[PDB]
Order: sequence, then C-alpha cells, then structure tokens
Amino acid sequence: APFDVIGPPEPILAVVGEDAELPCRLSPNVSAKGMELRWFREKVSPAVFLSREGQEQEGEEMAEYRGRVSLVEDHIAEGSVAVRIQEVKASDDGEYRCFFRQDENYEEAIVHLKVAALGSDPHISMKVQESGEIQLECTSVGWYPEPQVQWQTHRGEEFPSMSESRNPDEEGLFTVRASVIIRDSSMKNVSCAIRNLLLGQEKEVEVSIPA
Repeated sequence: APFDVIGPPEPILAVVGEDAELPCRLSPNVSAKGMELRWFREKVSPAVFLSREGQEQEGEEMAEYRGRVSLVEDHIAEGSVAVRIQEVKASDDGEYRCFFRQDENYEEAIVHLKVAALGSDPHISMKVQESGEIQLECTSVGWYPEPQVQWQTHRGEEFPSMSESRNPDEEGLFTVRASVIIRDSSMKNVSCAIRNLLLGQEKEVEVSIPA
C-alpha cells in the first residue's frame, strides 16, 4: 500500500459518562475523504463505526454502538480523523483497530481506550470489639478500574489492609471495602485513601481514635 495508518503514541483516557475520541491518521498526510474508514474491536464486522463513500453505514455497525458513534473529520483532508464515542462506559474499555481502505490498498493501526471512573467520598466505620482493639472499615462506591486502598497514620507511615473486597455494580463499577485492625494507643488519627491509578486521582477520609 502507498500509505500507512498510525495510531496514537499512547492509550486514550476517557471518563465514564463522557465522550472519547479514538484518532488515527494516514502517513503521509494525504486526504482520507472518500476512503473506507472502519473502527472495530474483536470482529471486523459488525464494526464500532463504518464510513464508506463519505457516508456512515449504520446497518454494518454493532447495535450497542449505533447512535453513539460519529466521525471526527475537521482534519480529514490531511488524513487525520477520529471516531467519537459518546457516553463512555466501562465495557468500552479495550483495544480498537482503525482500518483505512482505498480500493485494493488497506492498512490499519491500534487505539487503546482506557476508561476510568472516580468513585464516592470514602467512609470509615469504627467498631470497638474484643477488649481495646479497634476495627476500621473503609468503603467507597463507583471506581473504575479496580481502585487502590492506602491506609496512613497521621505521620504519613502507610500500612496495609487486613482484608479487601471489590465488587462491580451493574455498570461494571467497583465498590471497595477494606478493613484494618488498629493495635495501638498512640495512633491519633488514621486516614484511608482510595486512588484511581489510571487518572492519578484519589480521595481520602480521616478518622479519630479514642484512648
């Protein structure tokens, strides 16, 4: 083929409920107007998005993409386009392939969509049980992907959970539970941080321990 198709340097990061754009471009930077533009996941057909002869082909698109996909083409005349996916969900996470065809010449590349959701303000439950020992449970809802839990003393010394749980909701978002047993007098405050590693964003909650 007298052209190549280049995908992005890195994964595209997309927040749940927002739109994402999956770009691919021709090399050299020649017009892509009128080419077959196909985005797909596992099977070439049915596709995430299909344009032929400058028209979207809806009947050749997966039913779960129909009506939420569209071609971004501000820059099509120089070979640069994208598929906009509206209202991103957790199931949209993964590898996509972008295929460009003019008659007998075709080429393709890979775009990675990485989906993220940031969950609720964490909460700590305190329960004093068996003689002086304190059990804390930290809870938060709605993270994607699996979020990280970090416990810290007021000084900043991290320590691990005793146990942890993650359970996806109906839309695939994780609820996280983590428990720790505090064995100390001198622990003034303890905090729990829940972090989405993909966004590099966290939330925390501090609690206060009685003598």
